[PDB]
Amino acid sequence: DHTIKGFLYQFNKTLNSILSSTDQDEIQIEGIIEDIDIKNSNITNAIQCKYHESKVRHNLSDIYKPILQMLLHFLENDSLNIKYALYAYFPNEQVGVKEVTKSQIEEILSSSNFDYISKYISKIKPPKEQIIKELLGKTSKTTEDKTRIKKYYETSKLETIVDIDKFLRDHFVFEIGLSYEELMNETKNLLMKEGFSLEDVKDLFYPNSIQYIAELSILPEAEKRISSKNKLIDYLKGNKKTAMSRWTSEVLTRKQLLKVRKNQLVPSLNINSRSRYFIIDPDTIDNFDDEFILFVKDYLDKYNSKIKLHTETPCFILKTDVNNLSEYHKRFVSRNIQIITGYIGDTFYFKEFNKEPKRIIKDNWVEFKARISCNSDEVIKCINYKKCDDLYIVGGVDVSLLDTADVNIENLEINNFRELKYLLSMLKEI
Amino acid sequence: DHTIKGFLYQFNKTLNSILSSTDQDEIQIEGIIEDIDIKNSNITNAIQCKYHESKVRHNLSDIYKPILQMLLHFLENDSLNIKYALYAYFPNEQVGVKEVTKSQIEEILSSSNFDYISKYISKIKPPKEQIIKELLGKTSKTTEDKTRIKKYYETSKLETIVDIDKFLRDHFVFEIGLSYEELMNETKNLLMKEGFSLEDVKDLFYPNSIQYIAELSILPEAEKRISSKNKLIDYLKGNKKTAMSRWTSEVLTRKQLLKVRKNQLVPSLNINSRSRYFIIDPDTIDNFDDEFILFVKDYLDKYNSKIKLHTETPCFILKTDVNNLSEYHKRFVSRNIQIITGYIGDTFYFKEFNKEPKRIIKDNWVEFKARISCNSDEVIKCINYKKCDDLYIVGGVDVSLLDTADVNIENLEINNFRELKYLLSMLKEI
Repeated sequence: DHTIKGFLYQFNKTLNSILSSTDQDEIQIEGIIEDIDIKNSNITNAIQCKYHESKVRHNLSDIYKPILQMLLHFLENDSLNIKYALYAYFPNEQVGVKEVTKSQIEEILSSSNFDYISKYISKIKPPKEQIIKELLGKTSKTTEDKTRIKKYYETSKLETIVDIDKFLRDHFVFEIGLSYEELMNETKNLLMKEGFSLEDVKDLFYPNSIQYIAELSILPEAEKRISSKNKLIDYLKGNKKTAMSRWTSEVLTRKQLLKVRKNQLVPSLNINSRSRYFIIDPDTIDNFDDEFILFVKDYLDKYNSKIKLHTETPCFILKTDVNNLSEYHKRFVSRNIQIITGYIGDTFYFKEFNKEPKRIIKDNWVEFKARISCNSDEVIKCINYKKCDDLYIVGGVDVSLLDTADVNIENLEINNFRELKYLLSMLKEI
Repeated sequence: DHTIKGFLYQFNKTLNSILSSTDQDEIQIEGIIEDIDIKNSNITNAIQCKYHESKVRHNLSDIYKPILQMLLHFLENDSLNIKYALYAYFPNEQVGVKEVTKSQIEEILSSSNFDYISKYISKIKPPKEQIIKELLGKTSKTTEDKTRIKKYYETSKLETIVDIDKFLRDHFVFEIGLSYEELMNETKNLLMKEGFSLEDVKDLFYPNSIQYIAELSILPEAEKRISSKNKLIDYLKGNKKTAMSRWTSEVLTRKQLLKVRKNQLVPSLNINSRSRYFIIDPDTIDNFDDEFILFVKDYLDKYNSKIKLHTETPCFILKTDVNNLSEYHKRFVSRNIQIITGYIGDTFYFKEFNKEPKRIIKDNWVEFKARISCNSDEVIKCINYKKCDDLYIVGGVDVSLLDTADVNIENLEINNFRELKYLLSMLKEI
């Protein structure tokens, strides 16, 4: 997890450098010199990223290898105007530029690790003995050779070819980096400064930029790893524009199809005396439990509100169990809506489900306004006994046991209650 | 770049496992056992991700460390029903399950590397010499001790406690993984299988999922690293919905949004006998004190004028104190408008606020035309006792104390009474 967090921190630092850089700056992600290679008109900036969240206090030995690497690179590229930067984070170190003295650099050159001595210190400090040079030139080194080289470099005083003073003064800078959360927040704020909203940065821009940095990092070709602020901005803007256009066109086509379906269905919904049955699968409608009561209330308010004109009681059949039906009955009763389920406890009764409600026109009273039950065999037998005029199917419920001869079937392809209300002409526009 | 590519391959494999798993499977990103820990009802699946794009052919030494660590974990957890999987990619190896023989496993245990011998082989093959045991138990080991241990393990034949046959037969499986591009394409195809379009996956879903995996990978707490297919799907759907809503907004001007809201609100406002409640914060409406009386008078003229047809009394709940309510009551009485507040001095009365107005149709008389009070706890209890049909909120007033089950909540975003009148269909044009 630590290595993943360090790589994410390096990617965030690269993104921050890209955002903070000008339009004339070419930045090579995972560059040849260091992790971040920022190439200006005349100065090339190389940044090495390290993560040390688990270290209480910064120590010189923690940065032996990167400092030796940059020293060797400066020795091999002294004629090039390359500025080396070390970006390492330490929780207990103040954020800012930290000076490294020549004595500290000399202490790095006196490290006892054999790997550093053989890789960087040997080239920085050439051995004055030909035997040591031959030992260092061997591709494969035995343990005795390693011990001999380590002892020779620990005991012998060797001059430094690399100009330590000039390197430290001009081509070196050490900065204590921010925390991963702070760096991410700063990068997001920089993304916000480019005209992007905070929500847009959080949802789309930041993950897209992180993925772009990760994809460019793994490219073996270094030329393909060269990026710039303008390219990233254009990529993000194009992605956002394409997403907006797609999400508009799909909705436009969906609205056209739904309007066609609504005009198909509207002739039969204007007749005041039709028996309409609905078979609904709760798993195909978003937020069914929270919105089913209000949908039935609105349907009753529109199609079952006039006591003298509306004579047929609607029916709703749900793909659910009896306990959910009892809970829905509780919620309907709490809202002063009279329904009938046909279930007393866990037993179904034929004579209860199929009874016609009693009406008192003077008192504006109907015994019950709707039938709500489950798709059990007895309920389907009840439906088959008293055939309906219009049979609406929502969610592709298996109606294989229904007798559909001479029954108008209307399959509805919806995914939310707003669309269902729009199709049944209970809304003017979605 | 190779390490970053391997980490991205591991992330893609984790995402593929999450997408291919069922809703009952718990998957731990960067799990305790291996990189991917899939916990089923009875079997725990551990997957180790290895990337070897730079290796021409697969060698047994390339999988020494993961196999040794896996064998040690099995030895320490033999009683647990954990299935261990090794997911390593090789460009020239056919994709599929590759069998590892017992002879190959024995060859792994005979490796000459000191690190493997000291870490895993020592526990798998305990040394029969107490001196070797003491040397292995040392926190710091000298070069002489390392050489002695290496020679002892190279020369001595030690029995294996781990049941190699049972491990290979039941708890071991080695699979040659797909390439990084192929794995990414398969993951994207799985994302499309969830109902997402290819463009949506490419632009939003895949980078968001990769960022989510990376963020969960760096969490030090193992429990917080547990994810599931349903959680990822819900997170992606929520991000898509938020982006869709935000980008659909901010394009139309203020008037177009107000017209859309008006057309949404009209159908409920067109019914003659609905109980409508308003909750208003005066601080978010300009010139509230001067214009509140006129707004209520217009609302009563529009929606509470017909004595025979309008049978429900509007309720206006304000965010003020009792003294302001008394001043408003004075101003209402001065204009021949009958309202009730439920307050007699500084004491609220439950029966004085829930009573129904009396009507004399012959005299065109209604006892009171509106209820106006403050948002105190007793008042909130009174509204909760008698639920309404439409609940309009103007100003983002806190409605936590309201029981908002099976009620139509309609938030209205205005800044003056003109917009409120326009939304409530009492003005033709602003």
